[PDB]
Amino acid sequence: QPLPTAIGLYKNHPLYALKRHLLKYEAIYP
Repeated sequence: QPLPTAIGLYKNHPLYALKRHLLKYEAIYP
């Protein structure tokens, strides 16, 4: 499973995340 083929699958994904899918209190660190 290299990557899901759909962007919408990354929303609330247990293992993957996207910058556009970050919530108000969520951010990528580091």
